Amino acid sequence: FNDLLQQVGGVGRFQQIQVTLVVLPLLLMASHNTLQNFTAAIPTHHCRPPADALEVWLPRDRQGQPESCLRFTSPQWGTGATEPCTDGWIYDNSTFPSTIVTEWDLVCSHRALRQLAQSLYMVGVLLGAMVFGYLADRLGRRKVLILNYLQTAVSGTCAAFAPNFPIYCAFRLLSGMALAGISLNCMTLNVEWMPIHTRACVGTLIGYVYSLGQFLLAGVAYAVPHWRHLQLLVSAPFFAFFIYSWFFIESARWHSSSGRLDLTLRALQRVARINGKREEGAKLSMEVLRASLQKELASAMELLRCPTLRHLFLCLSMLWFATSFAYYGLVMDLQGFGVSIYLIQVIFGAVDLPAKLVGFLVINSLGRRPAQMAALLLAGICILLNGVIPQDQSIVRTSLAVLGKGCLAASFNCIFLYTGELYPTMIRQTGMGMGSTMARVGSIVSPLVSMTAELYPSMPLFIYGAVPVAASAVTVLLPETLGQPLPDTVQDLESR
Ligand SMILES: Nc1ncnc2c1ncn2CCOCP(=O)(O)O
Repeated sequence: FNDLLQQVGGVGRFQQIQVTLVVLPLLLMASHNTLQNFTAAIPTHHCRPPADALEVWLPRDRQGQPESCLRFTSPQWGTGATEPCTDGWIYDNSTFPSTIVTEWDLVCSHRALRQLAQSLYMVGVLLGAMVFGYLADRLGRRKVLILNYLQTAVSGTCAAFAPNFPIYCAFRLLSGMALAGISLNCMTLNVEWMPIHTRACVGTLIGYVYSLGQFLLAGVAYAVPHWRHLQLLVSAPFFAFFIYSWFFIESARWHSSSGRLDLTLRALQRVARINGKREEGAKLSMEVLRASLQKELASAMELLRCPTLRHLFLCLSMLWFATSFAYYGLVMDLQGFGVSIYLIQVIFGAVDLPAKLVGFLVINSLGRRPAQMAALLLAGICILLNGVIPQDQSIVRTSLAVLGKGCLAASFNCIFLYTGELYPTMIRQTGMGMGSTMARVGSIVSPLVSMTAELYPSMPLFIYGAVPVAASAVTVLLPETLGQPLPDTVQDLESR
């Protein structure tokens, strides 16, 4: 197929149009994944005084600020009984006009609900990677993308107009399911329509576009602070994506695999018509297609079954869980640092750009494993130190969270490369999917861990730090891949 894709033009005039269009949605993946930092921000809440009759009606904490979850039973002038606040809460409207937290009183006893919603969105992301991955192999990378643009648009719009919390969570799970399928199918449709030598470039562009999405969330959230308006704005473009996605060309590779070379030929000729190498497309017929593509024409149980591939599976699963679990833990707590939540989102997104370069340098220059111990251990040390250092120190805490997020971004880049290199060709793609699945399990478990803040304010961070420190110790077991050719059989893994 690669000989044929190259026959039909060289990365020119279709691949440029379609890849631009298929990677444009990814800009708003960051906006959706981390949308709750802005759509669910917690304004300062203090209890509403009884209407019958704040200094007299609000108990004060050590800080001298009014206590969030309690109000005095009787008016205290100048040990007073404290009742939970039946009459609701008054929320500061200086920074956040409305958030899901203000709208549904997800405060005090129901504070965990704010994180349950993030976990549910991510349960949707895990489910969608699986459902839409199967559906794409059955119905096409394109048809599944068209339906996913419509689902994200409809679910996200309906979430913005959700009348109650259960409904917002349902439409956020479905938003995530669709978005998981968009992220997968954008990779498959672009990679399969692009030459093998350029495959790495496609993958990197997809990563950088997600990072630029972070700056998009910061700029958009500043402009549209209200949550219903911000959720609608971030889900509206997907309708426009759905409208132009009808003109995408289905992967000829998927057509060949299905058995329908008639559609492989039709796609290859259409692309020739676009790339401008028409003559060369006319030459392409079915006697030419059957020839050469002829040569082109294992189960996850294997990863567990073989002891050699089970060791590589377990170790890498710990590495993918840890990086995601910690990364989401840090990225989903922008308010505590003491700087604006918009500046911190911008800084975090601008740390990805030098992190990815430093990581590339260390990966190639030193090794692929030394980079993973360093990226994960340093992130763990930084997150644990962001737990120990007092809150008053905003600059020390911000700088250490920033460095830590950069290190976990490098770990994501290094684990994507290190994994492919570690697995044999037979179970390589299954292994990269299982690793990504464990990453999604990390993002489901992370908000649940954050709910332990009630037990101890620093327990969420101490766990967000200890898990990457343990994963760094696991990397020691994995085998170095720098300068070694990719394995083709289990025997090769074994020889290593
Ligand atoms: N579901 C996900 N699986 C793996 N990695 C993910 C997932 N969602 C977001 N990411 C991170 C994206 O790549 C790492 P980057 O933030 O440096 O681009």
